[PDB]
Amino acid sequence: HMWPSAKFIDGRVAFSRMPAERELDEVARDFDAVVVLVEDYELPYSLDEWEKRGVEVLHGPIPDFTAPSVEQLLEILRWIEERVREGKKVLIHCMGGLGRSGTVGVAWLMYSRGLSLREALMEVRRKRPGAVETQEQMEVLKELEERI
Ligand code: VN3
Repeated sequence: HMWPSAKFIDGRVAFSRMPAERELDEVARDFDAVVVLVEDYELPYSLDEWEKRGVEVLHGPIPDFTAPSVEQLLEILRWIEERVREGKKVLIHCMGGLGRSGTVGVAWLMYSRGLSLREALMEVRRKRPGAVETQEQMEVLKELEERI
């Protein structure tokens, strides 16, 4: 049994909506690290709630319905990879589990598997229909595709 809102895009990495504080114990049973993409005002609890449960945080705030830069994306991907190499499972989350986190998940499959944007987008949207919500989110993935 695993937290049922985790949408796995490979064996070790998943994306999701925001976990409530009362869900963190269950999340922490399977995930060692979390990439938090919401801005501080969106958090209903301190990010220390993750750390105290043994879940290492990368806070990479992106305003809702906007896109990270390609440079930010590459930083997040290396951080995920570092933890996957240690045998850890990693969760990526935003608020809805669709746009910000879907964008990072697409980027992750491109980076980790060499998938085309099309292939990676199809797989992420099979896990969460509607993932990658805005034009600018699509554009930064095209920009990333050119560079990896
Ligand atoms: O809070 V999300 O960009 O689905």
